Amino acid sequence: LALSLTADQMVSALLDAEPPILYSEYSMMGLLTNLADRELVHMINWAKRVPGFVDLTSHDQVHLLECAWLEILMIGLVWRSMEHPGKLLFAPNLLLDRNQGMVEIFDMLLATSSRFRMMNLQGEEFVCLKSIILLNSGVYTFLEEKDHIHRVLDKITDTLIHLMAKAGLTLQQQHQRLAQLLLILSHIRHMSNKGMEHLYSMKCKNVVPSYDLLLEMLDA
Amino acid sequence: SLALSLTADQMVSALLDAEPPILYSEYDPTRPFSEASMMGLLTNLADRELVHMINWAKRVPGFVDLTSHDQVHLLECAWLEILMIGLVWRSMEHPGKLLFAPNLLLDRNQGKCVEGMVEIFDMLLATSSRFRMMNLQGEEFVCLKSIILLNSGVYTFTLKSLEEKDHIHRVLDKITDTLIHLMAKAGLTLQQQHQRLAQLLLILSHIRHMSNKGMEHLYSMKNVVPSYDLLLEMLDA
Ligand SMILES: O=S(=O)([C@H]1C[C@H]2O[C@@H]1C(c1ccc(O)cc1)=C2c1ccc(O)cc1)N1CCc2ccccc21
Ligand SMILES: O=S(=O)([C@H]1C[C@H]2O[C@@H]1C(c1ccc(O)cc1)=C2c1ccc(O)cc1)N1CCc2ccccc21
Repeated sequence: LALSLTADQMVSALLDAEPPILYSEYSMMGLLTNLADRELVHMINWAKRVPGFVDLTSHDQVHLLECAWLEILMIGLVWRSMEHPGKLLFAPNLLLDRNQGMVEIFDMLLATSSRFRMMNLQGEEFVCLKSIILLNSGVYTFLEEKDHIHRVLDKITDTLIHLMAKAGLTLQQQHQRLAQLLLILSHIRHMSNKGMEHLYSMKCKNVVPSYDLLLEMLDA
Repeated sequence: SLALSLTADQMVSALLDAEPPILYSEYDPTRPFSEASMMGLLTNLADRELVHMINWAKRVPGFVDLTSHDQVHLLECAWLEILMIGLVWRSMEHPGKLLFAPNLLLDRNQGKCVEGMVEIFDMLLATSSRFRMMNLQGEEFVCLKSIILLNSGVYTFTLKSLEEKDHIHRVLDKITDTLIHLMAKAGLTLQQQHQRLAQLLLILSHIRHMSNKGMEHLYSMKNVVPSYDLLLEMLDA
């Protein structure tokens, strides 16, 4: 079914699954932990709505989510901050600037947002990229399951190209922009690693959702 | 300043010509290895490979148009990724094993000598199996290795700085064009071309992950990771 979707249907589905922008409830790290915790609940419901994801075993769904959760949070943050040069819009009521920064990661996030601004990243491209993160980040650490995932990934590639072609990009511009978008994903992975190790360095091991947590949330 | 003037065929030929040598490990290490002695062998191999990687980097079209400082920053961010993709390429035809050198072919169970390493060995072996599944070609590999050099550090760099970064993104576009040209000449449909381009670039996120995990281990242990000063000196020599 996922493999029968057109580009317009794929975009429509991902746009409908988009979580809302949440507000901070009001310690910088208290606030961010509580925000992420609330974001995670919406992320599970979002992931179930990504075409092809629920065709996977529950075990494989958890492994993909376990590997991608912080990259997904970060790319959302970068998207929200895109119109606020030099600032990070964690929430509409939590909009931070460097001197409030951790500052090495804070600067990497700002560089990503500047890059999205520079490329005029569009909302329909953003949701395709967040779905690529979900399906790609853990596929190389798991046979028919991994084949299905690559076929779904191929569909999201097709969707990205169709979006660009209808926006009037030439064939050359289409492939160049596809590569530019996917190459930023390597920087998002790097930032998630940096974030993970800093969650560790802070005495915050415990805040990372476990395999069993994600499994139970998926079951719920 | 004519790197952006190369055709696709001239880009591939430059990259193939730039390829570094295959090096050997120690001829007769005591085996079985200990944790300390295996790490010693791997570090010694990586230290010798680094010199040849700087020579290769200097021949990647566009790399020397950058300031020395920006050259080193790219090498600092990419060196382990570059060694790793070379390892995975070497190992493609050896399922279940990692061909560190012609005289150092390690299966999986040997990565267990080192705490934390079998995990990364399993990721490396998965990448080699993915390259095999995709029938990765040598012309594609050298394009990918060059993308890693230019892309991994670009997002962490005045008007000069924006022009350096713009230059990188233009060279990266040229290598994209080259990858597509290779695929179209091979006879792939346009749809297949875009799908394969994506598939190759998505593996680069996995290589970044593996390098991140390995760098963490490196920083945790001597000062094994090459310093800025060392990279600069190798570039100036
Ligand atoms: O540790 S950071 O990397 C933090 C940023 C980011 O990764 C971390 C984190 C997080 C995840 C789960 C938690 O339970 C708590 C925090 C991310 C996030 C991204 C998007 C969101 O929508 C929510 C969260 N870092 C870098 C800059 C910075 C400034 C202040 C404090 C920490 C910090
Ligand atoms: O990433 S590792 O798995 C290991 C394997 C492989 O990457 C590392 C290593 C290496 C590189 C430089 C060194 O100075 C020393 C070792 C490799 C290599 C790859 C390609 C080459 O052409 C040459 C070498 N790693 C890092 C340290 C560590 C501690 C505990 C667990 C795992 C781990």
